Amino acid sequence: KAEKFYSLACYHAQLFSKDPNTKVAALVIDNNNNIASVGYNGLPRGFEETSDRWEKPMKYNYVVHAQANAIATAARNGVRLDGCSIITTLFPCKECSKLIIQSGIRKVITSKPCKDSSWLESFSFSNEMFDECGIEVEYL
Amino acid sequence: KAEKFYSLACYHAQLFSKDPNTKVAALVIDNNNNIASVGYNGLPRGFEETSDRWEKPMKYNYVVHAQANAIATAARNGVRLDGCSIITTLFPCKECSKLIIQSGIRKVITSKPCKDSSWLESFSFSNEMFDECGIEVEYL
Amino acid sequence: KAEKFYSLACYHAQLFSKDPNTKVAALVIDNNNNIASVGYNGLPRGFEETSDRWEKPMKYNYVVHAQANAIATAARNGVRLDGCSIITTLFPCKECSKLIIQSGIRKVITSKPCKDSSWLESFSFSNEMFDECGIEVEYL
Amino acid sequence: KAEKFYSLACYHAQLFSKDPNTKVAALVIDNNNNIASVGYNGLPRGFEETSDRWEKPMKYNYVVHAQANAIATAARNGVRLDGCSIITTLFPCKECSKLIIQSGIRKVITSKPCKDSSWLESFSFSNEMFDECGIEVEYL
Amino acid sequence: KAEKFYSLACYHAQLFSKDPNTKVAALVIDNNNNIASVGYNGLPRGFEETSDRWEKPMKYNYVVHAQANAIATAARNGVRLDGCSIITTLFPCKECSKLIIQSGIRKVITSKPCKDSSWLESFSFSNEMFDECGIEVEYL
Amino acid sequence: KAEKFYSLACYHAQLFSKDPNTKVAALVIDNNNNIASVGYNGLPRGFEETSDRWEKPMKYNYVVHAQANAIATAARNGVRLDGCSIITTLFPCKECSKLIIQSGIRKVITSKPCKDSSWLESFSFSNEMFDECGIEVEYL
Ligand SMILES: Nc1ccn([C@H]2C[C@H](O)[C@@H](COP(=O)(O)OP(=O)(O)OP(=O)(O)O)O2)c(=O)n1
Ligand SMILES: Nc1ccn([C@H]2C[C@H](O)[C@@H](COP(=O)(O)OP(=O)(O)OP(=O)(O)O)O2)c(=O)n1
Ligand SMILES: Nc1ccn([C@H]2C[C@H](O)[C@@H](COP(=O)(O)OP(=O)(O)OP(=O)(O)O)O2)c(=O)n1
Ligand SMILES: Nc1ccn([C@H]2C[C@H](O)[C@@H](COP(=O)(O)OP(=O)(O)OP(=O)(O)O)O2)c(=O)n1
Ligand SMILES: Nc1ccn([C@H]2C[C@H](O)[C@@H](COP(=O)(O)OP(=O)(O)OP(=O)(O)O)O2)c(=O)n1
Ligand SMILES: Nc1ccn([C@H]2C[C@H](O)[C@@H](COP(=O)(O)OP(=O)(O)OP(=O)(O)O)O2)c(=O)n1
Ligand SMILES: Nc1ccn([C@H]2C[C@H](O)[C@@H](COP(=O)(O)O)O2)c(=O)n1
Ligand SMILES: Nc1ccn([C@H]2C[C@H](O)[C@@H](COP(=O)(O)O)O2)c(=O)n1
Ligand SMILES: Nc1ccn([C@H]2C[C@H](O)[C@@H](COP(=O)(O)O)O2)c(=O)n1
Ligand SMILES: Nc1ccn([C@H]2C[C@H](O)[C@@H](COP(=O)(O)O)O2)c(=O)n1
Ligand SMILES: Nc1ccn([C@H]2C[C@H](O)[C@@H](COP(=O)(O)O)O2)c(=O)n1
Ligand SMILES: Nc1ccn([C@H]2C[C@H](O)[C@@H](COP(=O)(O)O)O2)c(=O)n1
Ligand SMILES: [Mg+2]
Ligand SMILES: [Mg+2]
Ligand SMILES: [Mg+2]
Ligand SMILES: [Mg+2]
Ligand SMILES: [Mg+2]
Ligand SMILES: [Mg+2]
Ligand SMILES: [Zn+2]
Ligand SMILES: [Zn+2]
Ligand SMILES: [Zn+2]
Ligand SMILES: [Zn+2]
Ligand SMILES: [Zn+2]
Ligand SMILES: [Zn+2]
Repeated sequence: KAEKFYSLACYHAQLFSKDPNTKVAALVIDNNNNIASVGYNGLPRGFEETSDRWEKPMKYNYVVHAQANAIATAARNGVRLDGCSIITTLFPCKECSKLIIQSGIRKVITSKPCKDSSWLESFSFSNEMFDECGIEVEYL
Repeated sequence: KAEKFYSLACYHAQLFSKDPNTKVAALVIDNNNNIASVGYNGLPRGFEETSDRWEKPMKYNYVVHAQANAIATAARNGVRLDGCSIITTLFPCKECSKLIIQSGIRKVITSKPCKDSSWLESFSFSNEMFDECGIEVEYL
Repeated sequence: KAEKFYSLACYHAQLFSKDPNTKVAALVIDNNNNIASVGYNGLPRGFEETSDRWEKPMKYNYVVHAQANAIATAARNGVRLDGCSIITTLFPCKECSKLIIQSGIRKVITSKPCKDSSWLESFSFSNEMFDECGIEVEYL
Repeated sequence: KAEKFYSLACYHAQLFSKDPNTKVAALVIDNNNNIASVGYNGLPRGFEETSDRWEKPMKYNYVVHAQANAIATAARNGVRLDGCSIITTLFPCKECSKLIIQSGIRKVITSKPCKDSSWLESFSFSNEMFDECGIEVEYL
Repeated sequence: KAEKFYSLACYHAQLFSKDPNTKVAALVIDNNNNIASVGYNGLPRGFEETSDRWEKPMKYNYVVHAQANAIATAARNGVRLDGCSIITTLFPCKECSKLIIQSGIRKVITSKPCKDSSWLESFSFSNEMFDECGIEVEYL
Repeated sequence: KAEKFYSLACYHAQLFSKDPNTKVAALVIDNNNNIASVGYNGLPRGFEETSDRWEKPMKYNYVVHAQANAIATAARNGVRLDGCSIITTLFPCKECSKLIIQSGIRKVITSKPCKDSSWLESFSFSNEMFDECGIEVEYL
């Protein structure tokens, strides 16, 4: 089931993300394997999406990460995430990892980062926080 | 009312936040002036808070912002924030601004940043996003 | 957007549904295009899925429909659906249509049934109920 | 308490159901004996109720069952049913039994079917699914 | 509909309430006539119900009112009551009226008090608060 | 943490309560130390606040207690209080104690009453109900 959800998230990212380089999506799943929340990476809702704003490095000032969006959407709609797992097509950065911990999510399921990534340092802080705070990491 | 909530938020930060430089709190409030969520800045729950982890600039890798915490708590407990206002003792950084927009919060109430702040560039992106996305900014 | 959700729903069905003839999925989506609930067709959770139980016509006694599942999951988790739209890879049968009406879903988005379908009579009652009760039907 | 809730449901059916032959109601009860959801059998809300549409067999194309309505109402309003019991004046048919299982309801409390019933075959499938999926049945 | 709910409430009180003098129940109902919460008058859950504790006037120190119970249950289970109506077999006392106003209930439906009632003074304050705060009172 | 929440509640009462003699506030806290609900004592929302209505003894006919307001607000907004603790600047009266028990709150954290209080008899009934119904009382 986890691998199928990962495949489902890869497709969601390809369908919806306007990021020209890296399309990211995340699914928050409860203990009955039901979907509690979904997000993809994009500029905030209604924010004009121009070519200049989607180029690197400018885009980092504007882009909302997929995992942050799944959690913000649950806050917006009042969907309780405590105790769920998060399945994400990309390992969460340090800022998303903070949100995952504080939102009560207990497990991150994803793929091992391409260690040519420019996010490797951010991911190192993610792993330090996850392991000490007791959030499991599972790689498919 | 907004001013009394800001004062309450200031006291919340002084009571709870362990940041040695800048203690921040935020309150999310609905149209009846009822409190829907509260947060303060701090390291993730259960992350050992050593002096080295709270020193600047290392603390930025670990500290969870007050507004991010209030939103993440609402996702954790399934408390709907759509349509609420957020009263914060510090203007939200660009990342918190993305969360505010995506969680359906309509209005930010805070103090005008001290123009000696090191966060002015981040706040500059916050206001560009708030203005295009139609989030009202109210200064006390 | 509706078309991308329909495509995502199609992939969800192909990944998860064990029906050997017709795999169906549905997405319930609010006015911000956020996903509130998801379902696919399958036997009840934990019911052993033997070849005999999945053969037609015996499977109709056991199979839970995708739209029924998405609504039942929302009841299970307390996720409010009032005012949402439902995007489904198959037009809802008359029983699913009753659930859609009673759960406050306002709009059905799907494909026009293949006029070789064995469900045309059931769909005929669905549309009579949708029209009198004011549920919009939108075909992709 | 269970028998009093059953009596309460019998009265609710008599008060509200327009079915000319069989009036049905159901109460979803949590582990503190609080009422989480209530339904009765009827045509969908706002659907014209004519004599022709309430006659047998035509009515089966239109009538929403009491247990299906209690669950659809919880989906509509975002009331969490997971782990509750359902007390119903009539044994749930196979379609309602699927919804009961998927909505997380753990126990069905009702009266033994009159085994002159035309629903006996549908009830046989209900019992097969309940017993294998671990939903208890209690007869008063 | 309001009259049928009042009748159902009367029966609920007769079935469940242990008050030897006056059995009271209340139903909180949304704009679709769905039941959001139900209560009846009784001592707190688990408080031993001796004859001395149910005798007047000692019972007033312990008895929980039906309308207070329906609201407290909604707080317990997180069921939103904002905008609902309350149908009660007895006019709410001044304390219940404060709860009704603060929980966002918009309308009280009940019977006109028997002018031999010992609660007329309390009801007098109830109506002054309902009128200034804009809660509609409807008598059956 | 409990003592800091008590200090936070004392300030909230001083900021917001218009009671000329005794300002009261209460915080409902979950097992992760997150704030679920907040209240202070005051006349009902929108009720004209005149000097005559805030004088003793007239005010008791109108004033909503802080703990009752925290619970009514949770009912209004659909915030689930079951299993939380309540931290209050004043010991709950017998009527608030009934609401605390019925709303699923499991622990009262407060300060020992000034035993020159005119509420001592009401508090005696509170303690009888709390101890028999299994709600803990903790004094700071
Ligand atoms: N189901 C959804 C819908 C939206 N979003 C997030 C992704 C972006 O951060 C933001 C906005 O998404 P879009 O840009 O796709 O949608 P807009 O509303 O901005 O419209 P448009 O596509 O015209 O830009 O919301 C999400 O995570 N999940
Ligand atoms: N009501 C609360 C409780 C917690 N938090 C946030 C602040 C921090 O980002 C994180 C953890 O807070 P603390 O460090 O104060 O609490 P811990 O659980 O880590 O315990 P300790 O005080 O021993 O560090 O949760 C919050 O915003 N609001
Ligand atoms: N995210 C989910 C998970 C489940 N279901 C529904 C589909 C079926 O009606 C039922 C059970 O699904 P599965 O058969 O896939 O899962 P089980 O729990 O039965 O396990 P298994 O795959 O071993 O049969 O729940 C759903 O609609 N959406
Ligand atoms: N508290 C309620 C209210 C309604 N329903 C269900 C029963 C029917 O399936 C549908 C419609 O009920 P009614 O026919 O009684 O109400 P309408 O809104 O259709 O009005 P009318 O009575 O004029 O037909 O809603 C329910 O289960 N519980
Ligand atoms: N569906 C319910 C269940 C309970 N209550 C309220 C009524 C009383 O104020 C309290 C306790 O009800 P009971 O006394 O009937 O139930 P107990 O749990 O105390 O058990 P017992 O019947 O053995 O006294 O809860 C309610 O309003 N609605
Ligand atoms: N965050 C809040 C807001 C309000 N209340 C309660 C306290 C009173 O019982 C009632 C009304 O509060 P106020 O009198 O402060 O507010 P009003 O809306 O009545 O306005 P005003 O201050 O002009 O009287 O609501 C509360 O407990 N918590
Ligand atoms: N935890 C993360 C990290 C990154 N991203 C998003 C931000 C960018 O849109 C993209 C990475 O862009 P790039 O590969 O160009 O750095 O992935 C995300 O959604 N979640
Ligand atoms: N929108 C923001 C921006 C910053 N902070 C927090 C992070 C740090 O803990 C502190 C600022 O630290 P300093 O003053 O050392 O930059 O405020 C916050 O909670 N919300
Ligand atoms: N509204 C509907 C109608 C049908 N189905 C499911 C039931 C079966 O699993 C499949 C159709 O099977 P067949 O094509 O063999 O009739 O679609 C569904 O999920 N929703
Ligand atoms: N599980 C079930 C089965 C049936 N019914 C309803 C449908 C009809 O309105 C009535 C039975 O009608 P009859 O006895 O004429 O078949 O009961 C129901 O609400 N729930
Ligand atoms: N608004 C009110 C007022 C009273 N009661 C209850 C309290 C007692 O149990 C009963 C009245 O008792 P008596 O008739 O002896 O005064 O009604 C109630 O539930 N709601
Ligand atoms: N459990 C209680 C008891 C009392 N109060 C409020 C009611 C009055 O506003 C004040 C006490 O007023 P006094 O001290 O004049 O009796 O405290 C409260 O909020 N909660
Ligand atoms: Mg966009
Ligand atoms: Mg800590
Ligand atoms: Mg299965
Ligand atoms: Mg009708
Ligand atoms: Mg009892
Ligand atoms: Mg006021
Ligand atoms: Zn990230
Ligand atoms: Zn920030
Ligand atoms: Zn169907
Ligand atoms: Zn049925
Ligand atoms: Zn009362
Ligand atoms: Zn009190």
